[PDB]
Amino acid sequence: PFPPTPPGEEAPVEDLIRFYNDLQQYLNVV
Repeated sequence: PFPPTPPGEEAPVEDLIRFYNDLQQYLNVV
């Protein structure tokens, strides 16, 4: 499934960087 949930537009851009970090784990996590 997809554990990480994308941030809203109001969420700080830093959240987007973390999302990419968590998304990277998804690929390695498979």
